[PDB]
Amino acid sequence: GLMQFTLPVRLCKEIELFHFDIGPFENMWPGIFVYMVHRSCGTSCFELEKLCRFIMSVKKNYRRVPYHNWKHAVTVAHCMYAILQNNHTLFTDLERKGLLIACLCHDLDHRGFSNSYLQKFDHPLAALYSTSTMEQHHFSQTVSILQLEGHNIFSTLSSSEYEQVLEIIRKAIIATDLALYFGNRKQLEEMYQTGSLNLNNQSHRDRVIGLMMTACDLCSVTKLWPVTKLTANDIYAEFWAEGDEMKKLGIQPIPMMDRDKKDEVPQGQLGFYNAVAIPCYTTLTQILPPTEPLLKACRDNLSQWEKVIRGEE
Ligand SMILES: Cc1nc(N2CCCC2)c2ccc(OCC3CC3)cc2n1
Ligand SMILES: [Mg+2]
Ligand SMILES: [Zn+2]
Repeated sequence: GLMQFTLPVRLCKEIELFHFDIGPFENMWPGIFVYMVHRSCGTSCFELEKLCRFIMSVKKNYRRVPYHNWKHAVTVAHCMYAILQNNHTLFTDLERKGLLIACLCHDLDHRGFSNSYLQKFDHPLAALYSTSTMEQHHFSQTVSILQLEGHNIFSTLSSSEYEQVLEIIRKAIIATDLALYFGNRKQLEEMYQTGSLNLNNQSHRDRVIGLMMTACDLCSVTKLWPVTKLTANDIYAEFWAEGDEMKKLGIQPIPMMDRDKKDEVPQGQLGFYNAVAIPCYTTLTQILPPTEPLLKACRDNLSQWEKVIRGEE
């Protein structure tokens, strides 16, 4: 009960900042996550024996893909940690517990292919889950791991508290389906602007947690430019593999997934920042003012991509 995780001084300080990068030492990432749970939630939130066994089974069920890997899991959980730490009093005990776990689990057993590619391939998961295919799978893998012997990190919750947290995790993980983000943010925009947004309305909280999940999932675009630029390589490595697999099914992929159209990446990033990222962190900053550093970092990166296009890099 008296066993705190501590970090070296540089990490202890920078882990509190939105733009923190967890580093290239995989063996420190479990301790980084436990450190964040303990400070976000408490040293009592979970039995350490069970949490450690949970973390290591989750790690094992992430695959060795360029981007949708164990590093992404921990990175997305860190962005959620920064949001929660900058909005201390807005979230319940159950929500702080649920959301760090949802983030760690949100891409379990990802193969590096989109929902689209699964549907065109006619993958069995596309027959089992007609929409949000991978996300329903990620939630399924999360429940599977929670049910392994010694892995039920929620055992100490009441029956109804257990149902509530599993329901937060399910909605949180389904919300990472970017196809759902557009309508979710549009509705949050209207509610915020007509003044009807009400954090005591469960349907509204659900929508705000949804947008936090998009914000954390896209957080590559809110890092310092060298981290953003090097992560873009990993992202495009999966996109180009998917485009290659489209060409194998005899389907010309969209240009974003065609490795013969790498020249178009900088302009593809502009569209993405303007159509997705900036609108996302803008609405997030309206609802949760202390998350403004994410919007500022995102605009800084938009400006860096504008500079790549102007051939200034
Ligand atoms: C061009 C670009 N870049 C992406 N990543 C860069 C950093 C975060 C995600 C994307 C991540 C998901 C994605 O799904 C497709 C969205 C456009 C309708 C598209 C993306 N398109
Ligand atoms: Mg995902
Ligand atoms: Zn993700």
